[PDB]
Amino acid sequence: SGYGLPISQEVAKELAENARKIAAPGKGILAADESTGTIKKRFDSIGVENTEANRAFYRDLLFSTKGLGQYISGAILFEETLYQKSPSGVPMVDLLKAEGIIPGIKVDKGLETLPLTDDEKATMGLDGLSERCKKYYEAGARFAKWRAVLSIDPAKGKPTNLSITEVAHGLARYAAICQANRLVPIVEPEILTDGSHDITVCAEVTERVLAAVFKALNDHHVLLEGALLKPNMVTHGSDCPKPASHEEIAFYTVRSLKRTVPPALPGVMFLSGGQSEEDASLNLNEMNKMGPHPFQLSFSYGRALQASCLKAWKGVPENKAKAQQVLMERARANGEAQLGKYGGGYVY
Amino acid sequence: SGYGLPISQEVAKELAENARKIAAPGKGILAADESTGTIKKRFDSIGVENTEANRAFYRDLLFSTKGLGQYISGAILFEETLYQKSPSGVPMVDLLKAEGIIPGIKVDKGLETLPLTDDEKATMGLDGLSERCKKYYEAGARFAKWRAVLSIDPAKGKPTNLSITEVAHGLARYAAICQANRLVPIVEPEILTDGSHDITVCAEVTERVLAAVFKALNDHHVLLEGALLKPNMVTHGSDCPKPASHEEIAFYTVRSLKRTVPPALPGVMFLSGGQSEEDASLNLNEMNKMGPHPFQLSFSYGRALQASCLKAWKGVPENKAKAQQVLMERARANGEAQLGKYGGGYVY
Amino acid sequence: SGYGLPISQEVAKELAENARKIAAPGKGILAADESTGTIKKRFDSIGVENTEANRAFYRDLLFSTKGLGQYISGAILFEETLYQKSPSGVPMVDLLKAEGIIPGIKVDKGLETLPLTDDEKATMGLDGLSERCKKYYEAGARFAKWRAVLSIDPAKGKPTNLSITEVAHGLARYAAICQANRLVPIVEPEILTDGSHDITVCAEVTERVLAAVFKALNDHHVLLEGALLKPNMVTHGSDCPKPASHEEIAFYTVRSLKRTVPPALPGVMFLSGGQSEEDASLNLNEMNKMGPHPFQLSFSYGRALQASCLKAWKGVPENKAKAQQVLMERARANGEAQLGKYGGGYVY
Amino acid sequence: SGYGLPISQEVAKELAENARKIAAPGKGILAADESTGTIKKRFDSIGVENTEANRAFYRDLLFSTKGLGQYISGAILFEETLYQKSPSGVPMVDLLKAEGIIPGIKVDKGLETLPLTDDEKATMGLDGLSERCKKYYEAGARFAKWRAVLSIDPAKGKPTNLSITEVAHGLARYAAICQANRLVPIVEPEILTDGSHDITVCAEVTERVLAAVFKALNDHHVLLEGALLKPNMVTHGSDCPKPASHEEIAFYTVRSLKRTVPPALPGVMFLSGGQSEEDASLNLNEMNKMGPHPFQLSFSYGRALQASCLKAWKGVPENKAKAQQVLMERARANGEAQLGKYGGGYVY
Repeated sequence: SGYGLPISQEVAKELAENARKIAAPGKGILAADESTGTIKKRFDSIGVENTEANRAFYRDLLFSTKGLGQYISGAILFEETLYQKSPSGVPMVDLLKAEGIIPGIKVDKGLETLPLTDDEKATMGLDGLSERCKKYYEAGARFAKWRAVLSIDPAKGKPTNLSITEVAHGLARYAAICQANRLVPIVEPEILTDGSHDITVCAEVTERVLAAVFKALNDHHVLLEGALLKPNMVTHGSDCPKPASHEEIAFYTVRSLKRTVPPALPGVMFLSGGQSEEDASLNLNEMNKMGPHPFQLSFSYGRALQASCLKAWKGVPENKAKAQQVLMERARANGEAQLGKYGGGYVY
Repeated sequence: SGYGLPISQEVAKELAENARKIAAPGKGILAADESTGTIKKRFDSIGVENTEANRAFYRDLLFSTKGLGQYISGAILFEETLYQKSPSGVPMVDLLKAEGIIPGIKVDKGLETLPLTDDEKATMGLDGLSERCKKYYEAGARFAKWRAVLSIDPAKGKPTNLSITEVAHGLARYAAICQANRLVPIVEPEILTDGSHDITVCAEVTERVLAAVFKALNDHHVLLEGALLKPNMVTHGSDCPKPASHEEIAFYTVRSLKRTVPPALPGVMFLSGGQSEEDASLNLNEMNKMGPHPFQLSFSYGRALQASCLKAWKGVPENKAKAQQVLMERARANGEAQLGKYGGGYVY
Repeated sequence: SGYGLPISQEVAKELAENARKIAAPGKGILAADESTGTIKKRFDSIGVENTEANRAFYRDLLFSTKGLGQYISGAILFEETLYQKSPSGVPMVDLLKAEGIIPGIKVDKGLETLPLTDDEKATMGLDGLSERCKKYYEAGARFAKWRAVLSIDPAKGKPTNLSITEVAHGLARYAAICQANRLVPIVEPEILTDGSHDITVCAEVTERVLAAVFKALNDHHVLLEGALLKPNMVTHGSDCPKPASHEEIAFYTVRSLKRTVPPALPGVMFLSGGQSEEDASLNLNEMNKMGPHPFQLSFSYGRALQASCLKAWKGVPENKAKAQQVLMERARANGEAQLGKYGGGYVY
Repeated sequence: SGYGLPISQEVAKELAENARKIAAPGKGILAADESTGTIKKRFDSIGVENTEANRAFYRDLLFSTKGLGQYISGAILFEETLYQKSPSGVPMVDLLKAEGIIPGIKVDKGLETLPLTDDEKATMGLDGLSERCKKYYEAGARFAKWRAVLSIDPAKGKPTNLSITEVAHGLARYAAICQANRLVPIVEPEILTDGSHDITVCAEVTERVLAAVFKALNDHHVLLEGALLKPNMVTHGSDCPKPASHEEIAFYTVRSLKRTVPPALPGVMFLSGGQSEEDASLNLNEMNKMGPHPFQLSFSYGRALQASCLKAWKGVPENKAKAQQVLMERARANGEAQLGKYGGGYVY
């Protein structure tokens, strides 16, 4: 009396099976769900005009990379791309299927300031979400992503209680709606690196946020077995002149997770934030030298997989082979890092 | 450090002044915000076809009633009506302004089941809400309404914790967004009368829900001075063969409010739910014989103001004068009831 | 199913009747519950040795003051005094009864630091409390007092979430246990004036704390009708060179209460903290010029009633008449202030 | 700003080292902390008079069992026993030390009904706890135990929100106080088997309770690395005519833990409740066939280790050797079960 109705065994099985496929050993996620605007920025850094045609060429360049599925279990898409065709006319989802890569879809509607906070953000998107999920499933998506953002600012008391409460509520609602529609939800509570705080401050805040997030997931009847977490690694703030060592980042990151995340969750797929391609790989590798772990520790990387690919492509289609080569180099690096085998390229 | 930024004094003053105008002595709200579909039902009960033209005729019939503003402080509109013209071509908002009635706008997007509950409902509508509020203010609205719904079912543990938490969260977010856009939010947590429960059960549940709602309003930095509450009266369930006496309903309703509602809130504008026109008036009157109170106890009635008006109109335009006469009779009854002067027509 | 069992009507009636007697117009509480140690301090300020005999002489001096019950509704006692005799051999409780003053009893066991906080305090005393309440009732007490303490320090994030949560939990448990044993609980969440913060900061913190306290009282099934609140007034911090004006203190204090305290509570009996005898009276008077209010605004004063009495007594028993004269002068001042009739001696 | 002060590294290290020693592979806890009264019952079942002398004989019989430390990592004592001598005059703690068994101490003060609940229980004992912990550490204890109790009753909505909130608060305060005094806290939220509910109902309730408990531990800055959990196994209610199979009990128990318990916790030491000696062993064994796990799954058994020992002793001192033999048989069975090697004697 008063508890959650039981989830459909058939639905739960599909979700858990797909979450484990996504969190497969030696593999991770390619985050290619840059919005129309976010991608304008990238394309600018190489002097390419943000036409549909160019976005389609580039997503094709990414997803038609031969052998990518050896290292990439899933790809997060923007809505445009989920329903797009490559220049050659092949649906993007069909390129993914041919490599055995699972399509995923970004489903949040972005950020809005919480009234009477100092620019702290709510994530919007619950309205119509259930119906969007149904359509996206029919289109071939099997997982979803919703990004929430928090800031650290000791002087301003950020993240405030209202920020944390809102982030947790939105994530939990989103996750339960996804699971009702047969999509594995990636739960992304990103604590931004902005500021001059120490790694120990990041650790404290991450622990408080994740404790709140997982309590809310429980309150909303979210099946952990069919969900994934996409958190920040625990690091110094980005205004620190010294970056924390890989050993330190690995230690505090793993500690923060083991202190808060129940082990029924199958996978933790880190965001890379502002990290270099090489740091993102080495930090993950260092965590998986500390293994074995109670959940898979892996990656969901955008820039950390794409930065060099883009710089090599330059908008020039004859640079397509070289660009896919460097994507593969980074996919391989991060797949090896998942296993603690990348060769380069206790505090309570 | 970590508290709500202070609200603009200029914005707060406008909100508080408008909330007090709405909760004016001897006056209340006419709820005329029936959706396209909800109004189909009413129109059916008198054999009228739900054309735009008929909706416009009827809303015109309501709002052009001469002298209505003696008893009606505000009118909640559906979006269609806010931007509609009367048959004669006069904007609906201009009919309201001529009587000195403040226009209000329904801003929720209706109900959706919470995953893995027994059909318990979340209220949707936060996405785009801030931008809608801006447009609605420019169109002449000065207050808003968002309806959440809860059910009593002892056998099923309803309302569940998740239901109450969701209702409170949605209301608090909605209220803070309204106030950021210069709209007075009406906070409507409606506990449905469905079921066979006693009035004392309704009292317990209402108290728990309102305690949760007002804690969440505080958490979200909602200005009580510039808000209104629209709760159910406390009554027996609708499957009870005996309705509670007016004295009983008045006693438990006032008790539930005084136990939970801080007195900085200017007004409590009751919904009538399924009550007869006469019960709705007599119940309010009985509460205001128990005065004076720490907040204004008044009405926000739809059917309880319109039922006879509609039955008298019948779709026939020559019945327009008679229909407006009975609307006035009910507006007067409820204005007098607000004052505890309607003449008919302690337990811990 | 799952709600609080109903309180005994007979018990509830007694509690509500006694709370209203305590919060009687033109009257307030004399706080004379200084512990053995706290009183050592006072006695030191006039060169008196803290013998039992002297404590008994002084409490006798206080409670045998002729006509004190005109202005004093109740007296909070320390346990020693509840079971003590005057030098002449008359039980202290019998001196109170002769003036029609209701005996009350301090029941907390003092403060202990919350582990891993910066010296933030839990209030101890729940163990054996129910049994102590029974004994104290048999001894003649009809109300109780439990003091919790919070600090403001923006730089340290005080009061922290853990501090507020603990204060609210302890107060709510204590209050429900009192009411189960026929004692009216005085709920005292004291926010200390320590620091250099502005009155607006005190207002914000007081509102957050009281919102949390009253939510917890509701959660624990506390009957507001049979309880009293003893909060700090809202003021500048004690390290401010300029004290806030009486008008300001009255405005923010009343505002903070109306924003958080449900009006079923019969009385708010302010603590005076470090205020002068005259400020404590003038601040209360100023609040009751702003009346009428939804609850009685009155006093529960220790030093603000006793400071001059003590200075006049000096330990010399021939100074007993003069000492009782000045106690009466202050009792009268504060009784008149309760009515907004003491003659001296909107921001959102 | 506003977070927990960091725990002493030296204190944390001791706690984590001792918790891991207690949760050692192939070992578990002997719960011998029966109060004066609880032990009267046991002694009655074999016609022994509850003298101090007999309690001392029996605790001596238990703790002087040769080779017990092969299977027993720790022993929970009642306060009497911690400061007691064996008949031969050897301190009980010295018998434990000789086998390398760590002494632990029960520190709660038992149960009291929460006002206006249907006999739902708060655990008392926080007052003086910090000072008791200091004394107990000096006496040789290195871990503590605090028992909270919850009931399942769907018809009554048990466990109610107030019950769960209280249990979590008391456990978290107790745990943080222990850790401040260098004692490893065993966190025991026992959900009683009373009633006719299914194992799936027990699973739901256990998950809700543990989610609340671990959120509160986080809120109170409890170091999971230096704590232990002592939960009920997940089973049918005791009024069920069919007991769940060992495979079922193992499945739902492990599931409930992996869904709620962060893996930084070193050990889960089950209580046996009303289970037979053999069921308690077989259920644990079945869980550790499902290994390896993210935390040690082991035992903290009273009756399940002592029932036969007592029946064999009978109060007769010549039966002492036989009694210790059967204690050893059960210690061995449960040590082997910890390893998934006892030989007898997915649903979402």
